[PDB]
Order: sequence, then C-alpha cells, then structure tokens
Amino acid sequence: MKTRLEQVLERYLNGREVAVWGVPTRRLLRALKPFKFHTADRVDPQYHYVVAVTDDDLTDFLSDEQSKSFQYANDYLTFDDEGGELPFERMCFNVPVGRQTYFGDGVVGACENGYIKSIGQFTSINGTAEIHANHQLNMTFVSDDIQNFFNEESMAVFQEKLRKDPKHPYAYSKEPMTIGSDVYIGAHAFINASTVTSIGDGAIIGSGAVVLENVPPFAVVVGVPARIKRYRFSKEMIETLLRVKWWDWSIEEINENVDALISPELFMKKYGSL
Amino acid sequence: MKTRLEQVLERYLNGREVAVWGVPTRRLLRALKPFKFHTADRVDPQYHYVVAVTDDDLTDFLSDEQSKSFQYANDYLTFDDEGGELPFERMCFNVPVGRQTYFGDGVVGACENGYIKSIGQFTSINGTAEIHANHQLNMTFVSDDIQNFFNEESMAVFQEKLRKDPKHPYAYSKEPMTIGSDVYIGAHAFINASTVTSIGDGAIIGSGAVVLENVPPFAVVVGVPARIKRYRFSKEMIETLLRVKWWDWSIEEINENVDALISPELFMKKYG
Amino acid sequence: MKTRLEQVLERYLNGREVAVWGVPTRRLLRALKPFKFHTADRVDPQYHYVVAVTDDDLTDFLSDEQSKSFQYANDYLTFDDEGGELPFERMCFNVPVGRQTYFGDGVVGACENGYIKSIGQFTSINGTAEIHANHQLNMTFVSDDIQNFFNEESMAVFQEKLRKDPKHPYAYSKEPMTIGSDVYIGAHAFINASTVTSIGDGAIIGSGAVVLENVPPFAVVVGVPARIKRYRFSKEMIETLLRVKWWDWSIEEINENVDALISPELFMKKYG
Ligand SMILES: CC(=O)SCCNC(=O)CCNC(=O)[C@H](O)C(C)(C)COP(=O)(O)OP(=O)(O)OC[C@H]1O[C@@H](n2cnc3c(N)ncnc32)[C@H](O)[C@@H]1OP(=O)(O)O
Ligand SMILES: CC(=O)SCCNC(=O)CCNC(=O)[C@H](O)C(C)(C)COP(=O)(O)OP(=O)(O)OC[C@H]1O[C@@H](n2cnc3c(N)ncnc32)[C@H](O)[C@@H]1OP(=O)(O)O
Ligand SMILES: CC(=O)SCCNC(=O)CCNC(=O)[C@H](O)C(C)(C)COP(=O)(O)OP(=O)(O)OC[C@H]1O[C@@H](n2cnc3c(N)ncnc32)[C@H](O)[C@@H]1OP(=O)(O)O
Repeated sequence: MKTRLEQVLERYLNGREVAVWGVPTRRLLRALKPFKFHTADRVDPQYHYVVAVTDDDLTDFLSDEQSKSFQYANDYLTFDDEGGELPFERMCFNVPVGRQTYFGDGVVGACENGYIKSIGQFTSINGTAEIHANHQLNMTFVSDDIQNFFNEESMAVFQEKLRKDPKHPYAYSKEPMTIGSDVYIGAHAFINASTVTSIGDGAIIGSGAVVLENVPPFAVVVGVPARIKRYRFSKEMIETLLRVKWWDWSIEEINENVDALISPELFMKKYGSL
Repeated sequence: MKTRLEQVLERYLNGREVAVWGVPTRRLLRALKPFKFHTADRVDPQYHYVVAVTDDDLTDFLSDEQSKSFQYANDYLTFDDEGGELPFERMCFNVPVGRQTYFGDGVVGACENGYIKSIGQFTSINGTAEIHANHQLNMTFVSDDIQNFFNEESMAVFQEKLRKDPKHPYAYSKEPMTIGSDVYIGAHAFINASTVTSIGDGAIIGSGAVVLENVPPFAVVVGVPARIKRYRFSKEMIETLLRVKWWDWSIEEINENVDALISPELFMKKYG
Repeated sequence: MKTRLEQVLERYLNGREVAVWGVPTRRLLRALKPFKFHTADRVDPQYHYVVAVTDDDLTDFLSDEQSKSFQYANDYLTFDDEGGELPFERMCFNVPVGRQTYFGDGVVGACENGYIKSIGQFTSINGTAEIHANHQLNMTFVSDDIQNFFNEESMAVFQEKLRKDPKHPYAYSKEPMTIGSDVYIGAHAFINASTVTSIGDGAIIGSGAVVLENVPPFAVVVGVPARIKRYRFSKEMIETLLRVKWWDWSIEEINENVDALISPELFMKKYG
C-alpha cells in the first residue's frame, strides 16, 4: 500500500532529489526505496524535494530561511502526517479520501483495519477521534487475544461463528462505514465500527460523543451515548444540498459561487425551487 | 523489577543475537547491555531475535518478507509496548499480569504508581484508557506540584494529612485495585484509583465511561459517570463461571473446550 | 518567542556545557546553536547541564547513577516537554504560565493557536485535556480547509462574515480565555474556546467533562456537558481566597504559612 508521501512524491517529485529533514525511520526508508534521497543541508526547490520526517521536523523546516521558496505538497511534505489534507483525492491504506479532508491516527488505523469504506471531501476530523469495533458479546469470553491460543481447528470454529454473529463483532459481515463530505467530528469522539455504516454528509459529531448508530445527513449529535440534538438546516434545505452537492464543484465553481456557500439563505433561494 | 522485554529475552532469546529493527534509544541500549545486539539487516529466527523499537518499526518489520518465519514473543517483540500482551504471566512494575492481557501507557503508569494490585488473564484494555487517583479535596489547595516548594517540615505535615484523608487522595490508605480476568475496557475510559478497588471478572467497561465505583463480576457499565447497564449472564451462570474459572485453563484444555467457550448454553450444560 | 528550554538555559545554564541525553533532533540542534553542547557521556552538575530530548530519555537519565546529584530545571530538563512545570513564571508561545503549572500537548497547541490568555499558578491539567474552538455554524459549509481553495476575493468575504459572527468561530472577536490558579482539570476533559473566556481560580473540572461556558471560581463541574455539582468552599471563604491570593505568595511565605494552606479553617480564621 502506497503511503501518503509516496502518492505525493509520485505526483510532484519530477526528477528532483528527496531531501530528508530529520532523522529517518525504517518506514520512511521503505517508502523512499524507488527514489534517490539524502540528508537535507542546503536545499533548492528546483533540485530538491524536502520530506520532513515528523511534524516537529516540519516546523523546524518552516522556521528556516530556505523554506521561503517551497510550496506545500508541490515541494515539501511531512512523512508522519498520513491524515494530513491534500487538495486532491488520495488513498489512505486503499481507503479513498476526498480533497481538503484531514484526520488523526485513530482514523488512519481504522482505514488499515478495514473499518472505513470512504471518507468524503471537506471533512474535518479531530486528531483524537477514535473508531473501533466491538468484540464478540454473546460468547462465554469477551477477550480477543485468547485466539492466539486457538489451534487451526478452534480458530476455524471461532471464525465461523464470528461471521454469523448478527451484531458484527470486529465489523464482520457488514459494509465498511462511509464518512460523508462536509463532516465535522470533535475531540475524543468515538464511532463504533460494529454498529455504524454511515456518517451522513454535513453531519456534526460533538466533542466526547459516543456514536453507536448511523448519523443522518446534517444532524448534530452529542452525548454519551450520542443523540441528535438538532439538524443544521430544515428538512427542505437538506434535500437541496444532497441534490446540489457543492462538495463536488470544481475550484473554479467554488469561487464563482462563494456567495451561495457563505450564505445558506441565498443558497436556498437559488437552488431550492431553482 | 524488570522490563517486559527483559522477561521475554530471559525466556526466549536462547543464545541468539538481538536484531534491533529501528533507531535504538538510550533506554533500549541500557536494557540490551546484558545481551548481544546489533542493527537488524538480514535476520533468521535460528540466529536472531528481532526487537522492534517502536510499533511503527514493528509494522515495517511485519511488512518485510523476512518476518514470515518469526513468531510473536518467541522470536520478536516491540520495545515500546510495556502493556503489550504476552503468552505467559508477566510482571509490570511488580504487578502480576495474566496471559494474553494488554493495556496502554495510561495503565502502565498506574502499575508504576502503585495503583494496581493485579491484572487477570485474557483482559483487553484499550490503549487510551486512563487510571488516576484524586488530588486532595479537604485542603485549601488542590495542587500537587506545590509540594516541589515544600521543605521537609512542610512536606511532613502535608504527607500526614494525606494519609488520614478518608477519600484516599493519591490512593493513600487503601488497597490497590484488582482487575479481573476476561475484562474488557473501552476507549477513553477512566477508572478512579481513589474510589475503586475491584473490577470483577468478566466486567465490561464501555467507551468514555467514568468509573467511580467497584464493578461487580460480569457487569456492563457505561456513561459519565458509569452505571450498571446489565450483566452478561444469568446469576447461576455467573456463579458457575466463578467456580470453573476457565481463564486458568491450560492452552490445550482451552482448545478442547472451544465449543463451550463459544456457546454459553453449552458451557452450562457441561459445567453447570 | 522562546522555547521552554531557552528560558531555562538563560536562567540556570551559567556558563556550563549542555550535555544532550538522547538522539538529538533538528529542532533541538537549532535551539542549542547559541550554546556549546555535546552528546552526554560522563556528566557533572558543576560543569554540565543535561538536556534529555524525550521523556523516554529522561527516564533513562534519572535511572542512571550520574543523575542523583542533578536538580530538576536547575541542572536538567526535557526538551520534549513544553507543558512541563517550572519553578518560575514562564511563557508558552507568549502565554504567561504560573509556577508549578503543567499541561499536555492539547493545551500547548491552544497556546500556539491564541486560544489562551494566561494560566495561573499551581494549576494541574491532565495531559489528555483538549482546548479547541468551533468552526462556523451560520454558513452552508462547516469545513475550514475549503478556504485553501478560496481565491483572494472569496477569502475576503469569508473572513468578513467570520469576524461579525456572535458565536465566535475559531475564537474570532472574543477575548482569549483566562485559566486561573489552583485549578484542576481531569482526563479527556474538553473546553470550548469559542464560548469560554474564564476558568476561575480554584475550579475543578472533572474527568470527561465537556465545558461549554465559564466556570466560576472554586466550582466543581462534571458531565457531558459540564454542570456545576458543588463549590469547594463557602461563599465567604471563596471571597477571602480571591482577596488573599496565596497562589502569588513567595516560596518562603508558602512554607511559613503551610498550616493555613493545609487547614481551610485555620486559613479563614487567620485571613477571613
Ligand atoms: C477537525 C478538528 O480538529 S475539531 C478540533 C476540536 N474542536 C472541537 O472538538 C469542537 C467541538 N464542538 C462542539 O462540541 C460544538 O458544541 C458543536 C459542533 C456541537 C457545536 O455547538 P453549538 O450548537 O454552538 O453548541 P450550543 O450550546 O448551541 O449547542 C446547543 C446545545 O448543544 C449542547 N452541546 C453542544 N456540544 C455538546 C457536546 N459536545 N456534548 C454535549 N452537549 C453539547 C449544548 O450543551 C446545548 O445544550 P442545551 O441548550 O441543550 O441544554
Ligand atoms: C480492548 C479493546 O480492544 S478496546 C477497542 C476499542 N473499542 C471500544 O472502545 C468499543 C467499546 N465498546 C463499547 O463501549 C460497547 O458499545 C459495549 C461493549 C458496551 C457494547 O454493549 P452492547 O451490548 O452492544 O450494547 P448494545 O448496543 O445493545 O446497546 C446497549 C445500550 O448501551 C448503550 N451503550 C453501549 N455502549 C455505550 C457506551 N459506550 N456509552 C454509553 N452507552 C453505551 C447503548 O446505547 C444501548 O443503550 P440502551 O440499551 O439504553 O438503548
Ligand atoms: C493531571 C491530572 O489532572 S490527573 C487525571 C487523572 N484523574 C482524574 O482525572 C480524576 C478527576 N477527578 C474526578 O473526576 C473527581 O470525581 C472530582 C475531583 C472531579 C470530584 O470527585 P468528588 O468531589 O470526590 O465527588 P464524589 O465521587 O462524591 O462524587 C460527587 C458527585 O460528583 C459525581 N462525579 C464525580 N466525578 C465525576 C465525573 N468525573 N464525571 C461526572 N460526574 C462525576 C459523582 O457521581 C457524584 O454524583 P452524586 O452527587 O450524584 O453522587
């Protein structure tokens, strides 16, 4: 699976040399195998692409005088920023992620675990939000690591009944969840991958919320457990957004219609009854 | 006291070389001095025991075609994983921990602070769960780091009132808490070491739960603060489980009883 | 803006060589350029100031025999610790922070973002507490990173509506929040920078609490969202504390009056 950095280095390296700003790691070396690289000393964006290893390597770079001429993504990137935004679609462990969407390591691990089908565009997920699935709940044991003691036949028995379990432990026998576009998810939020298949477009998940069921489009959910406090817009307004899908507009189209995006009232007058 | 890695190496190294997968740190080099170690390049389990420094290094190692012949614990381990599961009973800062039981740094720190008496077998604690004790609440101040300014005279009367406080600030004057076997603790959960002395066997603690009270065996508790939602099993089943104690079974009898472990109804017909 | 380390070295280094304990990073090498430094081998507090890079490095250092003659802050410090306590008033991204006050990376970021005006003395903030502001809620979109696509003119009208917004998205058009002295903030707590301007002196914010409005002095708030459960003291006691301000006492005054700090009744009798 290509990392975020590999996907960008593909796009933008264009025959340049990779300049590693920071102490390299094993994961970074494996990612830099197809490319030629050296430690960063003097760097010129015309000959070098700067890879900061950690986020603290990046702010050291950005506080250096040579960062003056480097553009984000085009000329530099952070390796330890797998959830960082990009202005184009990318793949996070083969999970599609739309433009201008970012998240933290709890969501990265969820993509790796297969819990996520897709993440949409213009979606903002706090770095401490978490997504996990339930263990089996209708067996004599609740442990998962006990399966490290199962031989092949016991494991087979065990896997057979996990797949028939209608509560979807470890997200078995359910569709991976789709996180919509223009979604907001707050700090320390939790989403149960065993019971959630959908976070609708425009949904807001407040800080500390424990999400155990699907979140309808443009609903605001808070609490432990999370419940709908309100919707961002009227039911007539939501139907309109889901039809227009401004999050699919081009960059040109976004700027030319910024008004309708800044003013929900004007959006409704223009696109409601067309 | 001995770190998790040292207990594993003493048991499984078997005269091999330690092959370090990742950038070695000061703490790792100190723990590796009694042994022979080198940076990992080409490794074979007949001659090398692979130690991944960070969990980032481990996933890179498991991505290497060389890792296929390496079995967990017996042939490789992560150093930045003091709470990671082991197939044998271990110690975590003088705290007994059962087989196939894992937890995060929040719980490792709790063992180091003396908050935990023991942790059972086959217990699953999410990495973000926290265990902490309360600051003092019967004083003019709640700060703890103000004591960095206390001389020994002030330190003495401060320590004095703490240990008499019936609300057990910093878990003073109370027994450390036992965490049972087959326990599940969810993400961002919190357990108050001032007020909790037992998490019973089989208890489930939900994500985001704030646990201020002992949790009975096989109770499911959720919420802020945590309340008992339901129990996993009937009363008679719970008694049977507390008598049978399948979590003390050997590896073979766990496999022999996989049908009873999978189906609670078959468990009762057999053992009830 | 000076890092925490820079502020400590300026105050305590006193012509000694900086001895680096751990793998040095790019950020650290830059911070150490105005000073003479080398990798730590053998160290003597008479001639060396030890800088541990990570908290892991510091654990190794304090377990080494060479450390037992070293005093915290005066002779050693961790570089990976901008939220760590200091015995003197410091700045964190030009936010004033009182003595013996500590917090985690979530609060360091809030200082960097401009969400915090000041943090008082002897205040204890758990490492998993978080402080953030709201996105705009009066527009068709909630995203913030859409503005990366806004051309020059679209950016202008976007920022103009942000500034006139009474719910203060991104903490616009509001005062940064003041966190008081003798404050306690628990694990996984959250404070909303868009609606909160004051955490009063002596306030207690429980574990898991979601704080959406101002916390009065010496109030105890818990829950999701946080609600006032009780106050630490009587109203007249609270007014006396806010007038006396023991948290600004000198070190000598704290030790001389330790019995009043340990006994609330003695405090009220002496200062009420
Ligand atoms: C992408 C990133 O990195 S995000 C960075 C970190 N930022 C955050 O976590 C911000 C989280 N924001 C929130 O939680 C906000 O409250 C949001 C998104 C729900 C917006 O709140 P707004 O509605 O202003 O809140 P306002 O108080 O009107 O809300 C009204 C009701 O919702 C409740 N509410 C709001 N948030 C929560 C919450 N997180 N938990 C419980 N209740 C909440 C309020 O208490 C209030 O209840 P009351 O009138 O019902 O008694
Ligand atoms: C060690 C690790 O691997 S941790 C990995 C990280 N994973 C997690 O943290 C997931 C944690 N999981 C949980 O918290 C689960 O939801 C568990 C185990 C309690 C689930 O219990 P279940 O039996 O599925 O409950 P089921 O969904 O029917 O719902 C029961 C009730 O509990 C509520 N509930 C479930 N979990 C929570 C929770 N975490 N907080 C509040 N309420 C909860 C449900 O809303 C429902 O309420 P109701 O019955 O009042 O309507
Ligand atoms: C760096 C650090 O700060 S270390 C962090 C690790 N430790 C923590 O975060 C522990 C934080 N401490 C707490 O949460 C404590 O409960 C405190 C200090 C906030 C208050 O505890 P106390 O004053 O002893 O309250 P005591 O348990 O009687 O409970 C009083 C009421 O508050 C409620 N309560 C206590 N804690 C919480 C909580 N965390 N969340 C919601 N309610 C709570 C109790 O349920 C009780 O309710 P009741 O009146 O209905 O019975």
